[PDB]
Amino acid sequence: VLPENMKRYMGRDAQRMNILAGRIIAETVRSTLGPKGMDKMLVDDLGDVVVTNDGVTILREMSVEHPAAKMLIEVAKTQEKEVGDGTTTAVVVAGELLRKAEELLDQNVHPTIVVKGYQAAAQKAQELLKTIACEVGAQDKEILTKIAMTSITGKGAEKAKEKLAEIIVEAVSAVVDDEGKVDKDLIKIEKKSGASIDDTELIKGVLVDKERVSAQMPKKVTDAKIALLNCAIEIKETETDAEIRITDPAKLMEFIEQEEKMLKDMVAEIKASGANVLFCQKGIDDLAQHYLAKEGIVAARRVKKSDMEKLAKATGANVIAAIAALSAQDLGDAGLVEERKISGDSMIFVEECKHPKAVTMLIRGTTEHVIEEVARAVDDAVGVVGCTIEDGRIVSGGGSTEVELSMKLREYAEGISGREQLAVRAFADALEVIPRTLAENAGLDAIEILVKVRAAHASNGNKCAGLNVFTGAVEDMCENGVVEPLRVKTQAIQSAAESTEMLLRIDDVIAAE
Amino acid sequence: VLPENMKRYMGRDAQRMNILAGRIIAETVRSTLGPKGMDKMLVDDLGDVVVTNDGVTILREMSVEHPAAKMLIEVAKTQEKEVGDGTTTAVVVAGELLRKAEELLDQNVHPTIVVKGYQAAAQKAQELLKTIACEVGAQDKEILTKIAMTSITGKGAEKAKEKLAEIIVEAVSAVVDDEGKVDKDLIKIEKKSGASIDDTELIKGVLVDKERVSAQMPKKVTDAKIALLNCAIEIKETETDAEIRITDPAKLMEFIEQEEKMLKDMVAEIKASGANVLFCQKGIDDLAQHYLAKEGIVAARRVKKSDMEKLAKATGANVIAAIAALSAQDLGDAGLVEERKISGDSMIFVEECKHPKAVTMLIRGTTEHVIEEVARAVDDAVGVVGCTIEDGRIVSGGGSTEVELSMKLREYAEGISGREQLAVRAFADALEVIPRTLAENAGLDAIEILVKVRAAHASNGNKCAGLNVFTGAVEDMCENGVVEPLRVKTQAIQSAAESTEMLLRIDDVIAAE
Amino acid sequence: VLPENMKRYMGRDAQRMNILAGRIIAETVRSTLGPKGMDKMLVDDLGDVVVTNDGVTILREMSVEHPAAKMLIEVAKTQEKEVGDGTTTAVVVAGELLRKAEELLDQNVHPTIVVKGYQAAAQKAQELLKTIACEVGAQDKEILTKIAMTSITGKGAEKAKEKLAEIIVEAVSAVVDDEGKVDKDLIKIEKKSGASIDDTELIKGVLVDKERVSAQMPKKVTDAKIALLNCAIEIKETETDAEIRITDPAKLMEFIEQEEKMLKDMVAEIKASGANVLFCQKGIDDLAQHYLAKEGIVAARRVKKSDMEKLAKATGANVIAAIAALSAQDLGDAGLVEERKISGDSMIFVEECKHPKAVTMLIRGTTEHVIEEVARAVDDAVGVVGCTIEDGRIVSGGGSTEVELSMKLREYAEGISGREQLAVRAFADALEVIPRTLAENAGLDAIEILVKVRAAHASNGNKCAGLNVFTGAVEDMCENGVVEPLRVKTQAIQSAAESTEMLLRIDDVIAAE
Repeated sequence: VLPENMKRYMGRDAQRMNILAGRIIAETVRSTLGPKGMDKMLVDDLGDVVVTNDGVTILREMSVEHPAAKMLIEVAKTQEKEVGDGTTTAVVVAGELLRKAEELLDQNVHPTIVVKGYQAAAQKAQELLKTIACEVGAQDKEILTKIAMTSITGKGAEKAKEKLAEIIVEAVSAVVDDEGKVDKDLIKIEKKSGASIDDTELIKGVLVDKERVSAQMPKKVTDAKIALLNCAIEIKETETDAEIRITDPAKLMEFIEQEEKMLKDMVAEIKASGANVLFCQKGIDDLAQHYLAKEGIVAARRVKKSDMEKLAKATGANVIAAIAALSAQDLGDAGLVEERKISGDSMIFVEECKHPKAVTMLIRGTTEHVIEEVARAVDDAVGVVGCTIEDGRIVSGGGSTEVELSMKLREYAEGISGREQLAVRAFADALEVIPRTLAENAGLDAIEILVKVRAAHASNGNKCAGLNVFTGAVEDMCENGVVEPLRVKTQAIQSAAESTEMLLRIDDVIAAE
Repeated sequence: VLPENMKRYMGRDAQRMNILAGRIIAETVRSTLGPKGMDKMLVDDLGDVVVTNDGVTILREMSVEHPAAKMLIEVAKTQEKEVGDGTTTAVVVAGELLRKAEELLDQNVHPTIVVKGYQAAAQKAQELLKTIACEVGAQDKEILTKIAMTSITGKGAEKAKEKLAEIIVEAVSAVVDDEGKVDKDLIKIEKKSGASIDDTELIKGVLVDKERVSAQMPKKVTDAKIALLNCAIEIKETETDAEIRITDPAKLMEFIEQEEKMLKDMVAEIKASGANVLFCQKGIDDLAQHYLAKEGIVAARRVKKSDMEKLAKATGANVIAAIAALSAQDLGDAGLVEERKISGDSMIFVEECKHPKAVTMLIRGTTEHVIEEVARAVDDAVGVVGCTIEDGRIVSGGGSTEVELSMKLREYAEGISGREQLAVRAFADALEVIPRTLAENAGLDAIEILVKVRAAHASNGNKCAGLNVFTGAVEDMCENGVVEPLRVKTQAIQSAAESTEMLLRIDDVIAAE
Repeated sequence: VLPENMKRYMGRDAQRMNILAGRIIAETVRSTLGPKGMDKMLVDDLGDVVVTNDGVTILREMSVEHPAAKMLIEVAKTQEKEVGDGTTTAVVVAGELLRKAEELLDQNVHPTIVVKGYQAAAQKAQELLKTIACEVGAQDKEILTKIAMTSITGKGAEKAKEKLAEIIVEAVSAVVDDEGKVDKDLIKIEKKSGASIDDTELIKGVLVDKERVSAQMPKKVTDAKIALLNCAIEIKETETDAEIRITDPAKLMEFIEQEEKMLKDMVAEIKASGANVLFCQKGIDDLAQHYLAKEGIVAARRVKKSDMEKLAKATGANVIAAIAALSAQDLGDAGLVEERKISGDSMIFVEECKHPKAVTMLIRGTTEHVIEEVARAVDDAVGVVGCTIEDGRIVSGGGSTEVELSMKLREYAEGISGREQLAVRAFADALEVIPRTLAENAGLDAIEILVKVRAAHASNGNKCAGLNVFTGAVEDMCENGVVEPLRVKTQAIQSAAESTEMLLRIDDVIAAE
């Protein structure tokens, strides 16, 4: 039926390839997992080299061939959107679930039983998460600083995790306003080499990598009245086709000066609005740039649409199409707009906004690749710090959660019985990959910690356990401020369990040669 | 250092290939395991087609590439020599041990710990076997018939397992003499199509697929005096170079008649010995064949050296080089030597030997391939029936043994502790492959029987358990006569554990392209 | 000057390739080093698979391309002859010396200084060995059992190291006679599957894998008179060209019977000597085999020349060319010669020799590959047990020696000074590879043991230190019976230092494409 040459996997072969696909992805990505995790080095078809530890970046950029591997990628993507961090974690636990699932298929457990047990065990795991979830203050400084901190760790950015935690919890607190909803779009992540990581700083307004179009323009404007134009500041040309037909030597002069007169009048209208700081999405003619400078109006052209929107939200400026439409009521306010050299590069700092709904975080560091990792790192910090405000539940790290779920899911399996219990038993045992892989990357004895952590967890609790990879022994994660948003763990279990079970539900793969 | 093109495996890759090699062999051969096991169909490079269920035959004949797969073959070979049957069983348990071992390597269990745990667990398994070994009569009719029977089952020969069991225990009892030592060389396995399997029968003497060299020779000789010659019955030619030089017309006639006279005298000497049944390893000249017939001496030429030896042991005939050396004291005795047509083919039945140390079992059946399987089947029956006389311990089948060993080795693991315990735990769990694979080939629910058999075994015992694949439920193997020689199980554990551990001790494979 | 296509290395490139050659050999072989060392799996061009841990076997069999790698092989070969064991050790320490030497070349240490420092440091290392050498009884039961034991360990044979140690020290004690000189040729290493390793046993005489040429021959002969013939027992043919020319019908009969008469007379002469056990290097005619059997003479033909020599030394039999030359004074004595089935195979046990100068050790085990490793293992045990009798100095294991030499060679370097000191410093540090690689294969913390062992060694001494890989901690090697012959260590340092320095003295390699 299929074209000669087309390749197909079926039954245990479809499952063999599918398990290997997700298992290989997890096998390669799991080496990034944890504070002591390492980095991957991806080289594009053009030669572009990227160094990262983020599971999503790794999966998005790398060249994947296996269809099942392409499905797991979506799990990491939903993690990126919902929480930001834990992207690797979601893949790893999914891969181990698939590792155990293949054994169950080899154990002659009917495909419908495996997916039944996993659906059941994941439904209980969801309840268990909601049962161990620890209520914290949605905007509590302290717990926010701990959430922010734990995300930062295991990255090059952890060198200043104290400063960076403070920066992020302040940014997300500013832009969220009420309690609440957090939108990552409200916090811009800008990076410019120079200084160190500790010098990274939040600007309560908008920082753009633009410059003032004329050397004559003031270098600093206080009590700034920001205007947002989308049209280009040039001699507007009619929509309907039109041409001028000059037939008098006097008119040759009139029209050339009339062009200059229009553009001058356009500038006069910009000034008439009360605007003195101007961001144009499109270009600005050199003639207009001069007259703008002489009216004491500072301006920047070719402004990114994304920047135009961040300016609107921060300053309260209204995005205006036509210059004629400008008015004082459409202008936004900023305390100070100043052009500064950052690593030599000219950038505009629009700061001290009255009530900014959008803020900009400027990342500093010794090298492009340092600020590159940090810019990625804090994106995730914003994610998880946003999670805690919307969903005021957090849970302890160090693999203590999955240990709680392992114990209760083993008890759950006993209640289930039949052949279905084996699927639940394997699901429970699979959750142990977390403390096990953390230890492998940490260089700790997996067997020792698994005995000591499991026993110590079960007796002492969840708010008094977990593995500390930093000292290489069971400790108190909660006391040590090692906590992550509930969303991280529940979204990991959610996306992983459904996509993992989906892969296990696939019995037939039809792919081109 | 190595020639460009030569392939090498190292570390976990050497282990990956080695595990896959033994695992694939076991994965393909395990479908033969048990009474409900199937057959493989091996086609040689010349086109020769062989159908078998014997692990050894399968491994010897098939074209193996992996070095590790070539090592496991030796395990099956030592099983063939020592017990005959259980050849598949030895491979299967080894493959599962390797399956578990790879997981332990993936579990970051140091290669020296895995091989330590297996060496330890196998040492305990040996003690446990010696502890569950059931003392039976070395020559007890009943237990011998049960040993013989259980070996026969799962083969095409099981159709007459009652007749065949009786045949083998009688053959091995005859040739063993005292208590005792059994040598498979004493029981010839002859096969000739025709009749059915129930018609298979033991001849207390030697049956050879030979005929009387002359039509004039008696077709039956009673109170037979058997002579065994190795030299050819022709005009003996001197060792030193010699030629006759005839120079008289009288001498031309003298020498031609002198050749006939010598050969006639040679026959006269054969007769002089008192011999009347003659087996010559080499050829017999047509002239001698006639004079032999006229002296009432029956004879067969070109007799296989192996047949010449079986004749010596059975009849008590002495193997004589030269005809001149023949005497009455060198002759053996047989009650009757008769030439019979078996499936039309002329065969010689040398039967009713006084005290035969060698007997011949003639296998009957509807087709060449039927008697082919039966001839293989009873070879194994001789093996295991010989085991019970030398080593008067037997054990129950149905996987009950390995269940006993699994439980006690799990308890053993607890005493061991550390990381070494995991290796012992995996070794114990690996022993469960037996009842699990028996069930797969039987089409039984693996999960159900594993719960019911393990619990029922632990409570009721070993002489009151095991799985009966014939009704598809836990039963009493011992009461049902489902027992095998201790040697089967201990030799399986012995060769498998050492070769399995040896494979696990290999960290580096260097193979040509 | 050289043919276009021929490849050449020169200067630091000749050194680069040479270091890599020896370094790669050492890098691959070092994983065999120590009690917890692993095995390599070598596959020949024909498919022949060999599994071994012996450095010599590995190097001899594998396909080496690098000329420098071919030189190191000789180091392992001289170790095999002189001591037997420590073959890997000699290569490993040489590779590390080359590893350090390359750094010194990179450190701009003139090639003549590197080889000067190594020659100097090795000369001191030789003195240091002679200074720590511990005087023991050349034939002391106890220390011999410890030498024998330590060689056995780290191999599959260690399972019965107690029995095997006793066997070897008894064999070498028997054949050595006076004090003394040991020749490995006096101890035959025979192997036959069946039983276990503990069942391995020494026969004070000669065990050959031969059988009695006639079934009529006695199966056991007491107070045996052994004859050793090299000529074949057939109708001797003259050296000068000769042929018989028969021209009478009476002569046709005379010569044929004269051939039988000669061969009969030949046998009569064998009997006349008083011989009743006969080993013929060449063949025996069937006619002679019979007459031998009737004279009560047991015989075996086609006897290996090597066996003929071991028989001469054991029984005191004199190797005789011609049968006519046999006499009572040329016969050897054995208490009993008996034909036994070992794993079914017919073998002849010539035992209870009066004063045997040659003995045979029969190795037992569960499989061919088990007795294969054991046969290799005990060859080395004979080597090292022979070393202790000739050279009555031994030294403690666990890397304690090289630790003593490291400390004193560092002090030596300080006295040397200049740039030459760096070569001596690197030589001293290179000797640390031993405890370091032992630990890697044992899975021990290299850094921890190196601090604790070095300090504990320096304070407590050499007869109270070393690393015990079996408990994974510094212990007392000497008290624990972990000692090896001085020869092992001094021959390792000798061959390694000279061949290592030789490689470092080579600056130019000219090899075919």
